Amino acid sequence: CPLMVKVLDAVRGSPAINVAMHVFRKAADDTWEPFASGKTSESGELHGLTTEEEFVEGIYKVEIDTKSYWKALGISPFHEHAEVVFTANDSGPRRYTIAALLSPYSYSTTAVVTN
Amino acid sequence: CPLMVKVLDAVRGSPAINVAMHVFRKAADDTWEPFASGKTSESGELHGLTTEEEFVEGIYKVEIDTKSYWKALGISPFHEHAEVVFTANDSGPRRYTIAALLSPYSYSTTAVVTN
Amino acid sequence: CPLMVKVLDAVRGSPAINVAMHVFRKAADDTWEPFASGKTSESGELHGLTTEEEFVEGIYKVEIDTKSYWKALGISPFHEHAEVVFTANDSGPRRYTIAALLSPYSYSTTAVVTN
Amino acid sequence: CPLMVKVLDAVRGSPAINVAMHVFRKAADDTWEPFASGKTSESGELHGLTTEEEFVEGIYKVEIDTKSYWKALGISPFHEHAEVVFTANDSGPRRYTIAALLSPYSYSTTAVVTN
Ligand SMILES: O=C(O)c1ccc2nc(-c3cc(Cl)cc(Cl)c3)oc2c1
Ligand SMILES: O=C(O)c1ccc2nc(-c3cc(Cl)cc(Cl)c3)oc2c1
Repeated sequence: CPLMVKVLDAVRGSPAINVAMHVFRKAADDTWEPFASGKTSESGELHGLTTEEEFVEGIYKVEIDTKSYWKALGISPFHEHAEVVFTANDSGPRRYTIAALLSPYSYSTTAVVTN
Repeated sequence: CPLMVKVLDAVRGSPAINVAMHVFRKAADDTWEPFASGKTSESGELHGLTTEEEFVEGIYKVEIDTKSYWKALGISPFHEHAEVVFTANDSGPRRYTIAALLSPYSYSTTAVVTN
Repeated sequence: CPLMVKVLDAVRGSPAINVAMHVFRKAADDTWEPFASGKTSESGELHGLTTEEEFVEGIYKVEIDTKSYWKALGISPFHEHAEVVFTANDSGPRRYTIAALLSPYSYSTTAVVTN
Repeated sequence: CPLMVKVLDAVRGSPAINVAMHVFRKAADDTWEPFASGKTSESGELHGLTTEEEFVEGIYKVEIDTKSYWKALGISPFHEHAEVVFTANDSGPRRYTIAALLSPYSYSTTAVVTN
């Protein structure tokens, strides 16, 4: 699993469950092409987005649908979504975890890149 | 001043100075139209992006060019930029402060919205 | 003003108003001695805690009473308080802004240190 | 495992390895009594701090030695340590994960409390 996403909720103190997300890869014409998508599990995780063969170097965007998550909880949010845009770089063996911590008017995101 | 941006550096413990950013507004055709741009001052603030008249209801995107900021400090960071996407002025005019706190592999953002 | 505190609320998207906090300074006997206290204003800021003369070198602790803040908003939060412990003025006088961003189960803090 | 700690590094984009931490429980005389301690693993985790029988309701403090972590990396940090102070409450079956994301001048912490 070269790419996985972990989403946490700072209001409930829990994983953020059933959060939809879309992953895009930047194409040659500078447009965002759909690459992978899914919904977070009961543990706030989304595994199986891609494979080592498919996940080549390039610029990727992970769009997390935070607005729909907060609306389903009956809480007024600020953001339309949270976006994480990064370049995947082959240095040596790398596994990427994108983590996000959500609040109605704020979000934080970090990357955990390991061998 | 209805839209202000404050950027802080979590490595140095300082305002993030000379950070470029571009603001876009979603048009009727679902494309991102350029709206305003500028760079942060010595206090890490960017003022005067727009006016109460021009800042109508809409979906806005603030793209903070964090990769250029870190590269100039000798750090190869994870993200291409930090993006803040939100609906503005849909319940009438509000004043928005978008704040961002930057690290090489992480960022946080929050909004302060006043009437 | 050599020591200022700014507190924001990530649920409401507003300054965190009327937040109490207590500042302590470590004494020679390794105990926390009371140093200053106050509460945040309508802008979420607390100014005038100390003076350049009184704010000598030392280890300081800023204890922000976040549990009382959330309880008054109808939220039973996770933390008792948010604590910020740091050495100040060990390379000469500096001006410190301690910022905190609050959610019911999370908090973030940063410092802006200027000469 | 009723209590575990996850520490991440926002400068390196990695787990924070070999971070020492101390857990204390508030005693009747309002003093902090040592309860458990250890150092984070290669995954930034610290497991086996306590057991379900020992981890009773009370006020706990997790002190993360961030200063020594940054000094070992040759980076000047702001904080002496990061403190997380909370009440453990029996509602139903609960497992607590305290997570922290570290930068030299900032830290963020959240709680993930699950069944
Ligand atoms: O000193 C001021 O005036 C000032 C203004 C805006 C501010 N936003 C923060 C802040 C933002 C994020 Cl996203 C996370 C954290 Cl920990 C802190 O600190 C501020 C300080
Ligand atoms: O319990 C786990 O396994 C687990 C994994 C990844 C995690 N990422 C965080 C985290 C992320 C941000 Cl952006 C801000 C903060 Cl305060 C915390 O906490 C985690 C916990």
